Amino acid sequence: SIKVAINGFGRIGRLALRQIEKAHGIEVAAVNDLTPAEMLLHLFKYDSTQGRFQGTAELKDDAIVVNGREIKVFANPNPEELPWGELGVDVVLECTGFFTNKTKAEAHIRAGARKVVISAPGGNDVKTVVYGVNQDILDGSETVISAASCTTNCLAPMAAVLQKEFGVVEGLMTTIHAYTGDQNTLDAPHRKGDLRRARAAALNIVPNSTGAAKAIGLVIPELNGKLDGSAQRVPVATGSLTELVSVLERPATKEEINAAMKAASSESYGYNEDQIVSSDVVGIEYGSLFDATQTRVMTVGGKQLVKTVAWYDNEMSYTCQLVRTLEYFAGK
Amino acid sequence: SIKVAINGFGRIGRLALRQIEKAHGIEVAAVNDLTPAEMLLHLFKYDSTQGRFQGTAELKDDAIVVNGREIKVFANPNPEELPWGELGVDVVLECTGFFTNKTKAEAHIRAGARKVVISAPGGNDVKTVVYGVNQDILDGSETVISAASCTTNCLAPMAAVLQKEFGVVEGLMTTIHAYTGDQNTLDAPHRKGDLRRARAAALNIVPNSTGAAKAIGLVIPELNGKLDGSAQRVPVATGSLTELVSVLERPATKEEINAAMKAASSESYGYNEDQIVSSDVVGIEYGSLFDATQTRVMTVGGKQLVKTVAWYDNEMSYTCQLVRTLEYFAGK
Amino acid sequence: SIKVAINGFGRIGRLALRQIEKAHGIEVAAVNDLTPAEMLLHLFKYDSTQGRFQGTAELKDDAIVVNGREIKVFANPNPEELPWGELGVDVVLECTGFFTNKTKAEAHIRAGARKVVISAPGGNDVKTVVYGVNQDILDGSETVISAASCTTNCLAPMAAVLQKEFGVVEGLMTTIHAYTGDQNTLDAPHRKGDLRRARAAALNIVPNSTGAAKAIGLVIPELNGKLDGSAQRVPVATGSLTELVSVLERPATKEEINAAMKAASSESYGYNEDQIVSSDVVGIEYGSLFDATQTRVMTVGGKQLVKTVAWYDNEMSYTCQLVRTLEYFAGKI
Amino acid sequence: SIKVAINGFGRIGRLALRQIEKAHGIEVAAVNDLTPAEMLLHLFKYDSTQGRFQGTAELKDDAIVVNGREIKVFANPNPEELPWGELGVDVVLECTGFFTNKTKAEAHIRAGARKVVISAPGGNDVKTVVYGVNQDILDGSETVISAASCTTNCLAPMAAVLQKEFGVVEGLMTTIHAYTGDQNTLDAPHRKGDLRRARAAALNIVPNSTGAAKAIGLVIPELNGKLDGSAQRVPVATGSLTELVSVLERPATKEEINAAMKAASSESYGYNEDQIVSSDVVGIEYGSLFDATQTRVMTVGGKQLVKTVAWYDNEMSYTCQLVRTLEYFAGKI
Ligand SMILES: NC(=O)c1ccc[n+]([C@@H]2O[C@H](COP(=O)([O-])OP(=O)(O)OC[C@H]3O[C@@H](n4cnc5c(N)ncnc54)[C@H](O)[C@@H]3O)[C@@H](O)[C@H]2O)c1
Ligand SMILES: NC(=O)c1ccc[n+]([C@@H]2O[C@H](COP(=O)([O-])OP(=O)(O)OC[C@H]3O[C@@H](n4cnc5c(N)ncnc54)[C@H](O)[C@@H]3O)[C@@H](O)[C@H]2O)c1
Ligand SMILES: NC(=O)c1ccc[n+]([C@@H]2O[C@H](COP(=O)([O-])OP(=O)(O)OC[C@H]3O[C@@H](n4cnc5c(N)ncnc54)[C@H](O)[C@@H]3O)[C@@H](O)[C@H]2O)c1
Ligand SMILES: NC(=O)c1ccc[n+]([C@@H]2O[C@H](COP(=O)([O-])OP(=O)(O)OC[C@H]3O[C@@H](n4cnc5c(N)ncnc54)[C@H](O)[C@@H]3O)[C@@H](O)[C@H]2O)c1
Repeated sequence: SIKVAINGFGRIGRLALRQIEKAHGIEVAAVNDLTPAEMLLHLFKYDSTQGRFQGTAELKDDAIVVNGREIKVFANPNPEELPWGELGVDVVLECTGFFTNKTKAEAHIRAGARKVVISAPGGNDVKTVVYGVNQDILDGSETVISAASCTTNCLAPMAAVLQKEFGVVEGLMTTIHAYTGDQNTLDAPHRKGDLRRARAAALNIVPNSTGAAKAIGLVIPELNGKLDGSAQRVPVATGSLTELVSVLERPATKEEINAAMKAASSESYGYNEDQIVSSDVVGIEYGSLFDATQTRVMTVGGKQLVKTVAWYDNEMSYTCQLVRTLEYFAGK
Repeated sequence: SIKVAINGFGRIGRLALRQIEKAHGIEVAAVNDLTPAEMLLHLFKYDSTQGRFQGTAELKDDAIVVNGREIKVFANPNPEELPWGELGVDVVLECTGFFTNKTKAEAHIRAGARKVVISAPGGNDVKTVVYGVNQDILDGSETVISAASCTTNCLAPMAAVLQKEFGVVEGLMTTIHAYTGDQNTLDAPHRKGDLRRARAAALNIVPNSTGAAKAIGLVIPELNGKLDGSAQRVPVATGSLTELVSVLERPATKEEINAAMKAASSESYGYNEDQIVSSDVVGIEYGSLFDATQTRVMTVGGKQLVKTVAWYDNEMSYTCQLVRTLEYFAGK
Repeated sequence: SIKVAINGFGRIGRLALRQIEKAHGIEVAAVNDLTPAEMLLHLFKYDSTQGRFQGTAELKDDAIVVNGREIKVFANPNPEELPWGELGVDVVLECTGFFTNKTKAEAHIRAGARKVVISAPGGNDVKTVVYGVNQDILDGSETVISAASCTTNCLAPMAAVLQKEFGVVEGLMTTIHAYTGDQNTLDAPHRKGDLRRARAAALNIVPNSTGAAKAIGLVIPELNGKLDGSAQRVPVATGSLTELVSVLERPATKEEINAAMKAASSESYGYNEDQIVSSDVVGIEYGSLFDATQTRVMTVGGKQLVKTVAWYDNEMSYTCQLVRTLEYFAGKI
Repeated sequence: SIKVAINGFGRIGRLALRQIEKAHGIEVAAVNDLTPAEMLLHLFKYDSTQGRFQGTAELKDDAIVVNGREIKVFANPNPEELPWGELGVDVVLECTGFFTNKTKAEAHIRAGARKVVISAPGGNDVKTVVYGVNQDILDGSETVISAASCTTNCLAPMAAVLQKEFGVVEGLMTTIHAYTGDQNTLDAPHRKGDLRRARAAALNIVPNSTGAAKAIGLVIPELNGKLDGSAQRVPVATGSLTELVSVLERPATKEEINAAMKAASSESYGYNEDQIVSSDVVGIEYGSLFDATQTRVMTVGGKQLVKTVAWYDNEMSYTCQLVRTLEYFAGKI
């Protein structure tokens, strides 16, 4: 089995272990964070939005035993000092949020791993993959890659269909996004100087910037420079949606758009016709779930403006995309 | 001394009484609801989002005493039976949500009131007023008028400035809206058959339809048929924003758009440049609060798509617009 | 199979259908509510706190198809007129909240059903059962019984162990309880005149009365008149805990109380030693989950005051208790 | 002209400045935190639970101007490098949460400040004052004192009335408490190793320990060893209540208790008879607000168990008590 280490046992890291535990041929040999093993085990077993872990998890000296198999636990904030070489670690899932570019992420390779997947945008100099859209750009010679953002994994399959079947002149994106741990619990100073993320997460609609639309060219080259957008964090603990308002190169109807999305559906890109809300998306394994009920095509004097909306669980949808990308990568 | 009756002592009705108490030339002679006076007084004094009433409020038999002055209390679900003639009520604020067209609202005229203002869209059979945009369409001979919806009062001043300064080809609106009482507390059947308002209000992003953009022609005739949009209810108990993505007739910059909004700012239309969030808008008295920090102009190959955003407290912003429209109307 | 009808396809009614679907020998033949079948199907499939239904659910004409089996759907607010006799309904789960005494619940018997279980306190004149505590009082000749409240199913197994092993002089209960559908979404008039349930559910700590402790005598007769208590509704959509502060008849230690609770553990009464919070209880199938980490026995000059705490998902814990009582009841007749 | 410096411009620090701006004879000369002045001004002006600041607030060169008066701003995480001596700081309000004992708080003294008031429990070797209960223990010669915790300021006036009017044998406290910043936004590792504060603050009922009842002896010596309790954090951003279940030394009625609380009510200890909920308490200036509607006296064979409940805005109630203690203390230095 390919051996994986998870650096950062947070929301994405812990769910990544859940998904990898359900996979065969790949196993997690070690996890690293800033806390003792008892804290990590408790958070792995009990989850406020994703439910209890469906499996066995017990504590040992400096390890957790998951489904009968031992996983080493480390608490070292500097990746260069981790024993990845000693443990034969092939791929590191970098999920701390503090090593989100190539030079920082390479500390893992100096620690003895062969490859690193960043669970976030990683810059314009590393390949960036949304599984189901462009995973084929990988050939295994890359040392550091990126699985993009949760929002990019939601937007990209929707935008890819619009570009291929109708063509895109331009588009503005709005993601209505669950609050995350980078927002404060209550009004307090923020480490990055962000005056809006400084505010109480569960009390506010919080405008915030996102690069998912601007950087879309890394996933869909033909859309480079055609999209921008922003985000609104709102008080749901997980579950999000992405709206895209676009000008297309050809006329379209709501029925034509919806039919194209369904034709492109896959394990990564679901198609929905029910009148769902965000909680219905919690825990889904699609990276993106197009919502045909929200498609709108407005025609005013022959000029068309199109709205398309797709849901995503920013935690579990992205985690499943990250693990799919990891598995595809690990075979090269 | 124009005498007012409030039919429906809910969120809008109770806040309207707060505002009318601070107003000159208008006084509330009576309120009506489905509940005893003790319940109405308690809800007037204590408010979970708008704070405690800053004034005196005591109970008398079949009456409440507000700031030393008597207001009669009735509990009659049949408006046709209310004693508006014997009390001499000049204007009724119809705020129950159950009498939102001319034929139903005229029950107050048969009951002896002289005028009715509906605190919601009232159908195309009724003049619809956003104060600060089109109040001049009132000549005073109208019997029943409408103050539009909260979203309309937010959108109209923003769209009016864009139309005046640049011209609008078309636009799609997305309002990220506080949950309201027409949503269920927990998943349960919904009276109107709405599968999304059936869901727990405080747990979900809930897509829902709205006519604010569709009906904008009633307030700004030159924009008739050029705007559409929809809503997303999110878990804040009050406070909302409206995004408009539009194609304009002339080139624009972020600085030009913001300067025009600031020049037009007023008591009905505020202008903001701080990094605010939704809780900062709770209790504001603007009908709409333009947010210059969210203005975006995207240009791709000479083609432009424009994003503008305005905040509004769907409760208090609309209530102040309703009272402004009431005062203007009563002067004719 | 025993054929069951659910009157009131609400939180308890819909989750009861999920649990009965997993049970053998008992089947839900019909559900009734105030709404069209498409609305009921959608709410059965999608649930904001309990997750998507793990099964198949499709629509037919005045029926829903669940796991390949048809369930007729009705929309009649008056239970007298439901076709329970025509459908051979043995037991009706009365979950509307509007027929919570014996004479009202008997509308289902006049409609052709043989038996009724009320999913709430049903008054002092009907047998009231917490499964795992007093289900043995059912001999099958009863027509209308009650499965008590969610809080009673949480309190009763905990209080029973205290009574048997230490004896209870008196106790005051405080249940910290998730908000429910009887609270308004925002500040608004309340149908029952309750000034505190009138307030926005997800914004407030809301004091409210509860009869679970006062009525405990119906489940544990030896505790009749020895308990009272109250509730605090808080902004979690489901998941609750019950604290009991009691004076015992004999000295106790934290370890002795915890050992007694674990010894009494079962499928209805779980035992927990982890540092859990309310979200960890969402969806559990225990009727009550004792939390050994919160036990406190205080001694001041030989005088002892004891705190014991149990968790419960007021929706799913109670629903499973309701179905367990339904299954035991249907076995007797 | 008492000059105050606020170390830690958090929830308590920012509200403390709001209240001191309304106080005569005392003024804030400087504030210190870990962040640039622009962030601090923004958080002072805009507040998600306490509303916008009712006053003027603008930015200047490494300072904020509040109501026309400039307040220097510092960003030094080491307290004993601060220029308190150069600025003439008389009293430092220590509100960081990182210097909550005499040894750490004395960094402000070595930095040239005369006095320090810790906005939290400060250890058994620092005088602890709940204003309105025991401020008379201060004689002005102390260098480091404590204003206790928010829960202590809520419990103490209530327990003092019960002790004076009836006498207390023992009592167990349960505080239903707003979530605070020491809880994580979402499930994540927690710096102090607390498995329950590690969990999502706004999604959970979270059991947690508190020392308010055990340490009550520092404020009311006659109750030393007589009280204990714990806390339950719930998803309200501010606003809390404290329940006390106590055994009293003489018989009592709810009417007697409520009358005694009402007679003792003051600016520090309010009395309420309306059916309020937690949002009604946000921003109040009482340190504790007794709720007579929740008083319960249970009698079982002559044995009595008493429940009394008091509200408090854990932020603003405590801040007002802190400023009251500061004014009394400063009048003696
Ligand atoms: N949460 C989402 O919806 C989401 C979606 C897609 C991507 N991401 C990305 O995943 C990453 C993690 O986000 P998250 O939401 O899981 O955040 P989180 O804070 O829940 O997880 C971060 C974890 O890393 C640990 N950590 C921090 N510094 C460390 C260090 N030097 N060494 C070891 N461990 C360290 C922390 O203790 C924490 O457990 C970020 O890059 C984020 O942008 C998050
Ligand atoms: N809340 C908002 O954000 C908002 C904004 C703009 C407009 N509105 C509109 O204002 C109206 C009221 O909405 P709300 O949010 O105040 O709703 P609400 O439910 O808070 O208030 C409605 C009130 O009317 C009473 N009522 C119902 N039927 C009645 C009858 N037959 N006779 C007398 N009283 C009766 C109810 O008891 C309740 O107090 C609706 O038309 C709504 O669309 C609401
Ligand atoms: N939810 C809990 O935590 C909980 C726990 C234990 C017991 N209960 C009890 O269960 C019962 C239902 O509570 P719930 O939480 O499911 O409430 P709910 O409002 O979710 O469900 C009630 C359902 O009954 C329907 N209904 C109402 N009147 C009707 C009528 N005349 N005919 C047919 N259908 C009708 C409603 O449409 C609704 O779907 C109540 O007695 C409640 O006290 C609830
Ligand atoms: N919030 C309440 O309900 C409450 C009530 C009573 C007492 N308290 C106590 O008050 C204190 C502050 O709590 P809070 O709720 O305001 O927390 P907070 O985190 O909101 O405030 C702490 C502030 O101190 C700053 N800070 C941290 N370390 C610092 C350092 N070394 N130097 C300078 N500034 C530093 C932080 O940036 C932050 O602005 C704690 O001791 C807490 O227990 C809180």
